[PDB]
Amino acid sequence: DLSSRVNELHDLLNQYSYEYYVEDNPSVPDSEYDKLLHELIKIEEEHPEYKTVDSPTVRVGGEAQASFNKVNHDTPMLSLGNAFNEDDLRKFDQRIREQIGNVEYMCELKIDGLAVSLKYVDGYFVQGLTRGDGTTGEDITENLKTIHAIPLKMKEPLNVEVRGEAYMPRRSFLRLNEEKEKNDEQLFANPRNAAAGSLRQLDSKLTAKRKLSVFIYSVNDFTDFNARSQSEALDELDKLGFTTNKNRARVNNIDGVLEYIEKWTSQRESLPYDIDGIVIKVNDLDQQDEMGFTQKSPRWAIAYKFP
Repeated sequence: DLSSRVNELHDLLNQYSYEYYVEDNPSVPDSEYDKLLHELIKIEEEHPEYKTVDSPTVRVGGEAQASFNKVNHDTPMLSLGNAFNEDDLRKFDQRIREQIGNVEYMCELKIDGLAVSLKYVDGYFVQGLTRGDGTTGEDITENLKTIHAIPLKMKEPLNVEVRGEAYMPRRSFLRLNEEKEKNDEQLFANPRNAAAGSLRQLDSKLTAKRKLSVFIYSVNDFTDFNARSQSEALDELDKLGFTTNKNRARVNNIDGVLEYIEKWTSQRESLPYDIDGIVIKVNDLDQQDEMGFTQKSPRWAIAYKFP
Protein backbone atom coordinates (compact mmCIF):
# COMPACT_ATOMS: atom_id res chain seq x y z
CA ASP A 1 1.78 -3.26 -0.95
CA LEU A 2 0.00 0.00 0.00
CA SER A 3 3.09 2.26 -0.25
CA SER A 4 1.69 4.52 -3.02
CA ARG A 5 -1.60 5.42 -1.17
CA VAL A 6 0.22 5.72 2.23
CA ASN A 7 2.87 8.13 0.78
CA GLU A 8 0.13 10.11 -1.02
CA LEU A 9 -1.85 10.36 2.27
CA HIS A 10 1.25 11.50 4.25
CA ASP A 11 1.98 14.20 1.55
CA LEU A 12 -1.66 15.49 1.41
CA LEU A 13 -2.16 15.41 5.22
CA ASN A 14 1.17 17.12 5.97
CA GLN A 15 0.47 19.82 3.32
CA TYR A 16 -3.15 20.50 4.44
CA SER A 17 -2.21 20.46 8.20
CA TYR A 18 0.55 23.03 7.57
CA GLU A 19 -1.77 25.22 5.40
CA TYR A 20 -4.42 25.22 8.18
CA TYR A 21 -2.46 25.20 11.48
CA VAL A 22 0.66 27.15 10.46
CA GLU A 23 -0.52 29.38 7.56
CA ASP A 24 -4.24 29.76 8.51
CA ASN A 25 -5.03 29.47 4.77
CA PRO A 26 -6.57 25.98 4.18
CA SER A 27 -6.83 24.70 0.57
CA VAL A 28 -9.42 22.07 1.65
CA PRO A 29 -12.35 22.01 4.16
CA ASP A 30 -12.09 20.08 7.46
CA SER A 31 -14.40 17.39 6.01
CA GLU A 32 -11.66 16.51 3.45
CA TYR A 33 -8.81 16.57 5.99
CA ASP A 34 -10.91 14.43 8.43
CA LYS A 35 -11.77 11.95 5.66
CA LEU A 36 -8.10 11.47 4.62
CA LEU A 37 -6.97 11.12 8.23
CA HIS A 38 -9.60 8.43 8.95
CA GLU A 39 -8.46 6.57 5.79
CA LEU A 40 -4.80 6.61 7.04
CA ILE A 41 -5.82 5.57 10.60
CA LYS A 42 -7.76 2.62 9.01
CA ILE A 43 -4.70 1.63 6.83
CA GLU A 44 -2.43 1.70 9.92
CA GLU A 45 -4.92 -0.35 11.98
CA GLU A 46 -5.28 -3.05 9.30
CA HIS A 47 -1.67 -2.81 8.07
CA PRO A 48 0.52 -1.70 11.05
CA GLU A 49 3.80 -2.03 9.08
CA TYR A 50 2.92 1.47 7.61
CA LYS A 51 2.92 3.20 11.02
CA THR A 52 5.81 5.70 11.13
CA VAL A 53 7.29 7.81 13.93
CA ASP A 54 6.23 11.03 12.03
CA SER A 55 2.91 9.77 10.62
CA PRO A 56 0.07 12.37 10.55
CA THR A 57 -1.87 9.92 12.82
CA VAL A 58 0.60 10.76 15.69
CA ARG A 59 -1.45 14.04 16.12
CA VAL A 60 -4.51 12.18 17.43
CA GLY A 61 -2.55 10.88 20.47
CA GLY A 62 -2.10 7.27 21.40
CA GLU A 63 -1.49 4.68 24.10
CA ALA A 64 1.99 5.82 25.41
CA GLN A 65 1.67 8.33 28.26
CA ALA A 66 4.05 11.26 28.76
CA SER A 67 6.43 10.14 31.58
CA PHE A 68 6.62 13.60 33.29
CA ASN A 69 10.24 12.55 34.19
CA LYS A 70 12.59 15.34 35.41
CA VAL A 71 15.00 15.84 32.49
CA ASN A 72 17.74 18.40 32.02
CA HIS A 73 17.58 20.68 28.96
CA ASP A 74 20.68 20.26 26.67
CA THR A 75 21.22 23.98 27.44
CA PRO A 76 19.58 25.87 30.33
CA MET A 77 16.84 28.28 29.25
CA LEU A 78 17.42 32.02 29.75
CA SER A 79 16.12 33.99 32.72
CA LEU A 80 15.29 37.51 31.50
CA GLY A 81 15.39 40.83 33.42
CA ASN A 82 12.13 42.81 33.51
CA ALA A 83 11.13 46.32 32.34
CA PHE A 84 7.94 48.06 33.53
CA ASN A 85 8.07 51.41 31.70
CA GLU A 86 9.77 53.52 29.04
CA ASP A 87 12.45 54.62 31.61
CA ASP A 88 13.59 50.96 32.24
CA LEU A 89 13.88 50.49 28.46
CA ARG A 90 15.92 53.75 28.12
CA LYS A 91 18.24 52.47 30.92
CA PHE A 92 18.66 49.03 29.20
CA ASP A 93 19.50 50.81 25.91
CA GLN A 94 21.93 53.24 27.67
CA ARG A 95 23.98 50.41 29.26
CA ILE A 96 24.17 48.67 25.80
CA ARG A 97 25.12 51.90 23.94
CA GLU A 98 27.75 52.81 26.62
CA GLN A 99 29.39 49.38 26.09
CA ILE A 100 29.09 48.40 22.38
CA GLY A 101 27.72 51.42 20.44
CA ASN A 102 24.45 51.90 18.58
CA VAL A 103 22.94 48.49 17.75
CA GLU A 104 19.80 47.10 16.11
CA TYR A 105 17.02 45.64 18.30
CA MET A 106 14.67 42.82 17.63
CA CYS A 107 11.20 43.31 19.20
CA GLU A 108 8.73 40.41 19.66
CA LEU A 109 5.52 39.59 21.48
CA LYS A 110 5.93 37.67 24.72
CA ILE A 111 3.27 34.95 24.51
CA ASP A 112 1.40 34.19 27.76
CA GLY A 113 1.86 30.44 27.56
CA LEU A 114 3.94 27.55 28.80
CA ALA A 115 7.62 27.81 27.90
CA VAL A 116 8.85 24.56 26.29
CA SER A 117 12.12 23.11 24.93
CA LEU A 118 11.74 20.93 21.82
CA LYS A 119 14.68 18.72 21.00
CA TYR A 120 15.24 17.46 17.39
CA VAL A 121 17.76 14.71 16.60
CA ASP A 122 18.50 14.12 12.92
CA GLY A 123 15.59 16.58 12.16
CA TYR A 124 12.99 14.47 14.04
CA PHE A 125 11.07 15.73 17.10
CA VAL A 126 12.20 13.35 19.91
CA GLN A 127 11.77 15.23 23.27
CA GLY A 128 9.67 18.09 24.54
CA LEU A 129 10.17 19.49 28.05
CA THR A 130 8.46 22.15 30.13
CA ARG A 131 10.87 24.97 31.22
CA GLY A 132 10.71 23.87 34.90
CA ASP A 133 13.45 25.77 36.86
CA GLY A 134 15.26 26.60 33.56
CA THR A 135 17.76 23.71 33.97
CA THR A 136 15.42 20.72 34.56
CA GLY A 137 11.88 20.38 33.15
CA GLU A 138 9.17 17.71 32.84
CA ASP A 139 8.98 15.28 29.88
CA ILE A 140 5.67 15.99 28.16
CA THR A 141 6.77 14.78 24.65
CA GLU A 142 3.68 12.57 23.99
CA ASN A 143 1.25 15.47 24.66
CA LEU A 144 3.29 18.04 22.66
CA LYS A 145 3.20 15.68 19.59
CA THR A 146 -0.53 16.41 19.36
CA ILE A 147 0.08 20.08 18.58
CA HIS A 148 0.02 20.54 14.76
CA ALA A 149 2.11 23.74 14.93
CA ILE A 150 5.05 21.61 16.20
CA PRO A 151 6.77 19.85 13.23
CA LEU A 152 7.34 16.11 13.68
CA LYS A 153 10.17 16.41 11.14
CA MET A 154 12.20 19.46 10.06
CA LYS A 155 13.33 20.28 6.49
CA GLU A 156 17.00 19.67 7.41
CA PRO A 157 18.29 16.84 9.66
CA LEU A 158 19.66 19.07 12.47
CA ASN A 159 20.36 18.24 16.12
CA VAL A 160 18.96 21.35 17.85
CA GLU A 161 16.84 22.26 20.87
CA VAL A 162 14.33 25.00 19.98
CA ARG A 163 12.50 27.08 22.58
CA GLY A 164 8.86 28.11 22.24
CA GLU A 165 5.62 29.04 24.03
CA ALA A 166 2.80 26.53 23.92
CA TYR A 167 -0.62 28.25 24.19
CA MET A 168 -4.38 27.96 23.70
CA PRO A 169 -5.86 30.46 21.19
CA ARG A 170 -8.22 32.81 23.06
CA ARG A 171 -11.47 31.88 21.14
CA SER A 172 -10.73 28.14 21.87
CA PHE A 173 -10.22 28.95 25.57
CA LEU A 174 -13.54 30.93 25.63
CA ARG A 175 -15.46 28.13 23.79
CA LEU A 176 -13.96 25.53 26.21
CA ASN A 177 -15.12 27.55 29.24
CA GLU A 178 -18.65 27.63 27.76
CA GLU A 179 -18.64 23.78 27.66
CA LYS A 180 -17.33 23.63 31.27
CA GLU A 181 -20.15 25.99 32.44
CA LYS A 182 -22.68 23.48 30.89
CA ASN A 183 -21.33 20.41 32.78
CA ASP A 184 -21.26 22.45 36.09
CA GLU A 185 -17.39 22.35 35.94
CA GLN A 186 -14.87 24.95 37.24
CA LEU A 187 -13.77 27.35 34.55
CA PHE A 188 -10.12 27.84 33.71
CA ALA A 189 -8.98 31.33 34.91
CA ASN A 190 -7.18 32.14 31.63
CA PRO A 191 -5.82 30.54 28.38
CA ARG A 192 -2.46 29.86 30.08
CA ASN A 193 -4.09 27.75 32.84
CA ALA A 194 -6.19 25.93 30.17
CA ALA A 195 -3.05 25.11 28.07
CA ALA A 196 -1.24 23.91 31.29
CA GLY A 197 -4.21 21.64 32.17
CA SER A 198 -4.17 20.29 28.56
CA LEU A 199 -0.48 19.44 28.59
CA ARG A 200 -0.72 17.77 32.06
CA GLN A 201 -3.21 15.07 30.91
CA LEU A 202 -2.14 11.46 31.57
CA ASP A 203 -3.60 10.56 28.16
CA SER A 204 -2.28 12.27 24.97
CA LYS A 205 -5.72 11.54 23.34
CA LEU A 206 -7.23 14.01 25.87
CA THR A 207 -4.55 16.71 24.97
CA ALA A 208 -5.32 16.16 21.21
CA LYS A 209 -9.03 17.17 21.74
CA ARG A 210 -7.83 20.58 23.01
CA LYS A 211 -6.87 23.24 20.56
CA LEU A 212 -3.21 24.11 21.20
CA SER A 213 -0.52 25.94 19.16
CA VAL A 214 3.07 27.15 19.61
CA PHE A 215 5.39 29.99 18.61
CA ILE A 216 9.16 29.27 18.45
CA TYR A 217 11.33 32.21 19.65
CA SER A 218 14.91 30.78 19.83
CA VAL A 219 17.36 27.83 19.62
CA ASN A 220 19.97 26.55 22.18
CA ASP A 221 22.84 26.47 19.62
CA PHE A 222 23.32 28.53 16.37
CA THR A 223 26.25 26.39 15.04
CA ASP A 224 24.09 24.81 12.26
CA PHE A 225 22.31 28.11 11.45
CA ASN A 226 23.56 30.63 8.92
CA ALA A 227 21.75 33.41 10.83
CA ARG A 228 24.01 36.32 11.90
CA SER A 229 21.13 37.78 14.01
CA GLN A 230 18.02 36.86 16.04
CA SER A 231 15.70 38.06 13.20
CA GLU A 232 17.58 35.96 10.59
CA ALA A 233 17.40 32.94 13.04
CA LEU A 234 13.58 33.20 13.14
CA ASP A 235 13.44 33.51 9.29
CA GLU A 236 15.67 30.39 9.12
CA LEU A 237 13.34 28.57 11.62
CA ASP A 238 10.45 29.43 9.23
CA LYS A 239 12.40 27.84 6.31
CA LEU A 240 13.23 24.76 8.44
CA GLY A 241 9.46 24.20 9.02
CA PHE A 242 8.71 25.77 12.48
CA THR A 243 5.82 28.11 13.44
CA THR A 244 7.08 31.53 14.46
CA ASN A 245 5.26 34.73 15.40
CA LYS A 246 4.92 37.09 12.41
CA ASN A 247 4.62 40.29 14.58
CA ARG A 248 8.40 40.53 15.31
CA ALA A 249 10.20 43.69 14.16
CA ARG A 250 13.76 44.98 13.65
CA VAL A 251 14.21 48.56 14.97
CA ASN A 252 17.31 50.78 14.73
CA ASN A 253 17.11 52.35 18.18
CA ILE A 254 15.29 53.02 21.44
CA ASP A 255 12.66 55.28 19.76
CA GLY A 256 11.74 52.28 17.53
CA VAL A 257 11.44 50.03 20.61
CA LEU A 258 9.16 52.49 22.43
CA GLU A 259 7.03 52.87 19.29
CA TYR A 260 6.70 49.06 19.09
CA ILE A 261 5.60 48.79 22.78
CA GLU A 262 3.20 51.75 22.20
CA LYS A 263 1.72 50.01 19.09
CA TRP A 264 1.18 46.65 20.84
CA THR A 265 -0.33 48.17 24.09
CA SER A 266 -3.19 49.43 21.80
CA GLN A 267 -3.22 46.42 19.40
CA ARG A 268 -2.92 43.44 21.89
CA GLU A 269 -6.74 43.06 22.41
CA SER A 270 -7.17 42.36 18.64
CA LEU A 271 -4.76 39.37 18.78
CA PRO A 272 -6.16 35.79 18.72
CA TYR A 273 -3.86 34.92 21.71
CA ASP A 274 -2.90 36.45 25.10
CA ILE A 275 0.41 38.30 25.45
CA ASP A 276 2.00 39.22 28.86
CA GLY A 277 4.74 41.43 27.47
CA ILE A 278 7.27 42.24 24.79
CA VAL A 279 10.87 40.91 24.53
CA ILE A 280 13.60 43.26 23.29
CA LYS A 281 16.93 41.75 22.24
CA VAL A 282 20.14 43.09 20.74
CA ASN A 283 19.62 41.66 17.22
CA ASP A 284 23.24 40.78 16.22
CA LEU A 285 24.40 37.45 17.74
CA ASP A 286 28.09 38.50 18.09
CA GLN A 287 26.94 41.73 19.81
CA GLN A 288 24.83 39.55 22.18
CA ASP A 289 28.14 37.72 22.98
CA GLU A 290 30.03 41.06 23.45
CA MET A 291 27.36 42.20 26.00
CA GLY A 292 27.60 39.07 28.14
CA PHE A 293 25.67 38.34 31.37
CA THR A 294 24.91 39.34 34.91
CA GLN A 295 25.15 36.54 37.49
CA LYS A 296 21.72 35.25 36.32
CA SER A 297 20.54 37.09 33.17
CA PRO A 298 21.55 38.34 29.71
CA ARG A 299 22.64 41.99 29.58
CA TRP A 300 21.35 41.98 25.91
CA ALA A 301 17.68 41.03 26.48
CA ILE A 302 14.82 42.52 28.52
CA ALA A 303 11.16 41.55 29.02
CA TYR A 304 8.82 44.54 29.06
CA LYS A 305 5.72 43.57 31.14
CA PHE A 306 2.21 45.05 30.56
CA PRO A 307 0.58 46.70 33.63
